[PDB]
Amino acid sequence: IETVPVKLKPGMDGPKVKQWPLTEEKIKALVEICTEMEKEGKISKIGPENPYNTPVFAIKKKDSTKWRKLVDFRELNKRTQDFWEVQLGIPHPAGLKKKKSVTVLDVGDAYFSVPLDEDFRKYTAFTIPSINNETPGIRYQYNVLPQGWKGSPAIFQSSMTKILEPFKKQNPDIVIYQYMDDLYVGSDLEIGQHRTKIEELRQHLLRWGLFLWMGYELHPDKWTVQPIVLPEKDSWTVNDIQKLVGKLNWASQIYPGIKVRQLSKLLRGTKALTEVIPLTEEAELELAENREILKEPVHGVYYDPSKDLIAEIQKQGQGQWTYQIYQEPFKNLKTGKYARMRGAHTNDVKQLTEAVQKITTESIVIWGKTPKFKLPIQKETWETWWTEYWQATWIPEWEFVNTPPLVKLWYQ
Ligand SMILES: Cc1cc2cc(C#N)cn2c(C)c1Nc1ncnc(Nc2ccc(C#N)cc2)n1
Repeated sequence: IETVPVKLKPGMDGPKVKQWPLTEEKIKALVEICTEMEKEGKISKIGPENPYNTPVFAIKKKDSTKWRKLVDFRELNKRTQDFWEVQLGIPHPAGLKKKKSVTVLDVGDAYFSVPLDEDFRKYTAFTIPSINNETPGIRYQYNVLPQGWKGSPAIFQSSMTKILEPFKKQNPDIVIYQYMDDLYVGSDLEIGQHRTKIEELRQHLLRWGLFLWMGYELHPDKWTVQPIVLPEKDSWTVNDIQKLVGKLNWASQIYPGIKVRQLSKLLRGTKALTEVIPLTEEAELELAENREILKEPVHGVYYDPSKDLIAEIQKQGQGQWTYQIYQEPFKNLKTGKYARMRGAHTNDVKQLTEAVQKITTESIVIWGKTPKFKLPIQKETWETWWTEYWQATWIPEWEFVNTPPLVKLWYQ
């Protein structure tokens, strides 16, 4: 019934961010949603004296036909003061990523039951644009905790704790984590038992008085991790050996003891690329030692919470993508691959967008925060099409790589 005082970072004004073009469908959806939100008092109209703006658009969650309002709060989130609660910060559960199965639940509607600090409300302003700007955009601001804002989980946390207390005390083995609008509940239980406990939890949440019927099931135990592998052949061409030496040279930036000398000795002389070259004993041994080295993990790879997670993605063709999450160059915290087909067969951007979402989810389950993506796409293409395929209630940060990486085929 009482609002907690909120302010921005020192020397920082509120966000002013242009509303990007919206399609007719999304505009109608947002009008219909915001009308009812206004009726329910969640939002209120504002006047010209509010300069601030945050972009808004519409999406659809996993397996649903219902439009959902998504506000992109990234600017406000980085401009709003770092919010440390009575918690003094929560250690991110390291058991969450070790659980057999992890279900994602949307708790977002709970935020709307808690009022927002009056003086900060002006900073949450947003616009529903009109087609061809033929009418003034409809301007709103939030009277309650907005979805997507950094302050909402921080503020609501004290409530969420005592809301989840009975369920947590009843099932102590279950690990629960909260990121933005999402509640991640992991456990080792069988899928049926898991789903029953999940239904139990959402029913318990609805009894606590808070679309929560959805769920998203991961399996961190079955997650993809990639060692560096070398080919095994009975016959090597000059080309094969050249590619091998290239890969080993690249892998020597990671693993110290990699030696290409005896293998490069075979490349001496100018021969046809397709000519078969028999391996000398020294070369074979060198290769063996190299494999041995490649089986061990990387030296001195640690996660530092003070730094940024960086995710790189490569398009390998045939609907296949490779990715690496890392902090420092050639120190890989995680690597993986996606062959996924969901409605994505002919569309590169749909694939890349789903990939970005999955990687972000993984990164949230593991380190409790989102990576900065380097996307193998032109800025204009991505900026144009990514919102069409976005199903997630959060958004990460991204940049663009316009020069083809040589390391592409070395990860495939
Ligand atoms: C009604 C309207 C009038 C108007 C006058 C001026 C000026 N100067 C700019 N205007 C805009 C943007 C309008 N808004 C609006 N909304 C939807 N359809 C239209 N069509 C339309 C408008 C004018 C003319 C003529 N002559 C012909 C067709 N206009």
